[PDB]
Amino acid sequence: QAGITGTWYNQLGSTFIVTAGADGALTGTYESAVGNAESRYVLTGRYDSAPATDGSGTALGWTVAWKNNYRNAHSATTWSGQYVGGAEARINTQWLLTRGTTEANAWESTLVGHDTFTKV
Amino acid sequence: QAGITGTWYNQLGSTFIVTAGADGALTGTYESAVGNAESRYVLTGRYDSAPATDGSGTALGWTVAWKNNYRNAHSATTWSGQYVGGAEARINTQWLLTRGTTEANAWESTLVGHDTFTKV
Amino acid sequence: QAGITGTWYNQLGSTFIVTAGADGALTGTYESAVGNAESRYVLTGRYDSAPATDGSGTALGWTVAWKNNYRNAHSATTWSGQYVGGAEARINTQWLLTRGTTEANAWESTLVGHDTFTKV
Amino acid sequence: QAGITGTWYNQLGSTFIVTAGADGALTGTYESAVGNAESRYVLTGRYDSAPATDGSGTALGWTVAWKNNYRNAHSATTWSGQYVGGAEARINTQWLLTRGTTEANAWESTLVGHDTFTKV
Repeated sequence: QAGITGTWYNQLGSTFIVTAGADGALTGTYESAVGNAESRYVLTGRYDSAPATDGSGTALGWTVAWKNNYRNAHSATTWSGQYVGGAEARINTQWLLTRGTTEANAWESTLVGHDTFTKV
Repeated sequence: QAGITGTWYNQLGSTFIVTAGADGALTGTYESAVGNAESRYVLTGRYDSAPATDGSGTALGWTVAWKNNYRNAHSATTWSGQYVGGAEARINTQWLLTRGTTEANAWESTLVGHDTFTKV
Repeated sequence: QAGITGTWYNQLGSTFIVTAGADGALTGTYESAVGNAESRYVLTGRYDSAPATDGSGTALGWTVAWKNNYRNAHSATTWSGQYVGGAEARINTQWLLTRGTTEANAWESTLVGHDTFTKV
Repeated sequence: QAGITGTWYNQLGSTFIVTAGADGALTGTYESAVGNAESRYVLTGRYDSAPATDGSGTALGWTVAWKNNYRNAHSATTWSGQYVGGAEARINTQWLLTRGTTEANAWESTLVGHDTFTKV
């Protein structure tokens, strides 16, 4: 909970500001250093509030809808990954970015990638 | 908002109960008809509250952490897709399921699939 | 081998013409009914030539580089899925389409989707 | 073609031995440093033999069916990514691993990840 709460940065220089609730909630803001996006976007998600004690990571995910007071890309990213604690704590994610499309372009609606978040 | 709020079922017979907030919030419960899961799990997500008017779908996503009062799979799914309105309304998604793992099994942490939700 | 060899069509009306070799090879041509593509493109892949006998599908995959004598999209799709035999035989796939990009756009290089191939 | 042909290693210590044909063919062997696998497995794939000259990567992909003379995992991985030339040449991929399953487990058939291959 303390492990997760705070400010994370990924390999692109994006900024992930999250609070982890005792009830498994993730709340905060995301700022992308790339694409048609600016300023902060609301995020919400979930994480495993009672993780395995066997040295496994803590599963979590979250969503950003790329609508704020500045821009609307008509799109949503979800990140699915795990928090790894210790010396150099990481969130290792894979993400799906779905654009809103016509049924004609639905085949090309979704980008896939991977982001690694660190504290520094 | 009305379009999205309610009870959806996917091709597996899973049950997705969501409220769409005027502010872009998605809140509700998920019940999987498959895997090591039972009863309802909390979900949260986001959707584009001001979608394009050009016949495009409405981008959205959401997260479930597979922890409730019955089971803890130490895992999280995110669904990323779009709501398509009209006669037979659909949510078309792709999803990432991340297990918590040791760094040794991190390569095999994430399942990927696709779910289609309908109202019936 | 007989199961797989022949002409398949996906939900988009694309045409997948494949021969399965006794040695696990997949060879043929792909024709996309969508995107910046025309005519046939070479495909190669692999499949499990000795599948489980327990009613499981047969794992397989294949690649198309979107270069032929007509167009070069500077991109490659791989499909990963399984052949399901019987009355209505299917190839159920998920696919990754990677464009060639600058390191600046590498984050947006890859589309993800799902295709279902049938014989009809 | 020269750029691609040779021996690559990913972050797991797996060994990707490939020849790039003038006609866009990729042929070779894969050895996984992880999972239920041993020794070399046949791979085939495709790459863009006439890439953009604007500093973009070269799109490519390839398939391994996890059957050789030692083991049969009844599964196939496809890697989709791009070759980046220059000082520290890379193949940056995302991959889909499909197991053969019953229709009952088809939802959990596919793992997704990302591998980075370097020359050293």
